[PDB]
Amino acid sequence: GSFVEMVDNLRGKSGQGYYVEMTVGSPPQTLNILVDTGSSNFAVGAAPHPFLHRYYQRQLSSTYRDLRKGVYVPGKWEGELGTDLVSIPHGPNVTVRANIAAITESDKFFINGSNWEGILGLAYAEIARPDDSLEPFFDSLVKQTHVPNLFSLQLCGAGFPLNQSEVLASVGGSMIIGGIDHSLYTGSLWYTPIRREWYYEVIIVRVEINGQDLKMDCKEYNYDKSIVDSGTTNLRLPKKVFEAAVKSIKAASSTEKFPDGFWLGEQLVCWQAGTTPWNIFPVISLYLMGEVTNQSFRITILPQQYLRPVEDSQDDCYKFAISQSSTGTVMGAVIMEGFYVVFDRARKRIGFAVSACHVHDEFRTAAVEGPFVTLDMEDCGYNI
Ligand SMILES: COc1nc(N2C[C@H]3C(=O)N(C)C(=N)N[C@@]3(c3ccc(C#N)s3)C2)nc(C)c1F
Repeated sequence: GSFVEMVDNLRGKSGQGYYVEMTVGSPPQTLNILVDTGSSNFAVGAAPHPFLHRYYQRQLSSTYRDLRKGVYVPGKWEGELGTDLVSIPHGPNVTVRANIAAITESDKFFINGSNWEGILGLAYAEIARPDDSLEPFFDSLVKQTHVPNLFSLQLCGAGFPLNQSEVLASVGGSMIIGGIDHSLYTGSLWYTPIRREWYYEVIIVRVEINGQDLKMDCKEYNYDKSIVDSGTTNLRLPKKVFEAAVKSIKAASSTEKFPDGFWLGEQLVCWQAGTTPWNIFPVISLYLMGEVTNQSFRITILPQQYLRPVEDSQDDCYKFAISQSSTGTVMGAVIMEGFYVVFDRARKRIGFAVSACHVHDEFRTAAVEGPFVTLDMEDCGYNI
């Protein structure tokens, strides 16, 4: 329905991630926490670090409980396991006793200027560290309260660079805990099954670039998995898929030549203020397995999603936010910024709808459309 207390509770951007305010301990200690559907631990800075202006002080919490167990995660971090009372101020009006990994040592984990001091891993126990016995936050929340087993994310890319002050004052999106807010999307929600409960794994059955079929065996698109990950910036594709997609994107945009560094996601490209030639770049459609047998639907993104705005001048500059992976497809903030994404854990499915905050132009919009008749979709899934 309508969850006004949780609408607009995120801040951040695709490159540095999107975070929500949380409190830990008694009296409550406020921290900014990255929303991560790609991991399953709740881990917070718990010791001074040059890039942290605050951290969890266990000695100041009367409700802190020491689990007397370490956790080593190779970026990399090490911590100490414990439990405490946790709340989300712009969230459900509940307080949960949850596991917390108190980060004592780290390497390239905390980013200078991100404004977040910890991570909220929202995926399943299978990938929790040190093992699946460490109950993830969302599992605790559902078990201890009447909050429905579902959350939804609207990640909002600004479409232009935000400076330090603007990124702190800007609304970066919404995390709706326990429901679906109809103001965050347009049109219909289309659902794809969660293939397996570890990462939020899905199956891609067809890929198009400006309506042209990439025409690869669909198992290639999910080699070795395809996941939805708010913690990843880019749309990441398996090596062979990335090579075929970049060749097609280059061919579609061939009226302008870009250096190799641009296509590698390393180098920015700039245009005179307001002259970005969006129309030369193609739309990209990913077809996902539907809930009905032999049915699929598609999600279509624009270059306003896969060209990430970066500051250089008064030029409008971007980095190509599609990159290669050796660990399967990752539908990162590139994809998620185009859509309102419903993580329906209760019904083992992920919903997509056009986001009310996606960046577009007067000629094209992102889309979620269906149904399409698609055969042997189970063959698109990779095994071993
Ligand atoms: C919170 O505890 C854990 N965190 C992570 N990750 C892996 C990273 C990563 O490479 N990606 C892609 C991701 N989705 N999440 C991590 C991030 C680190 C900085 C981000 C930003 N910005 S996101 C955090 N993995 C495990 C196994 C954990 F136990």
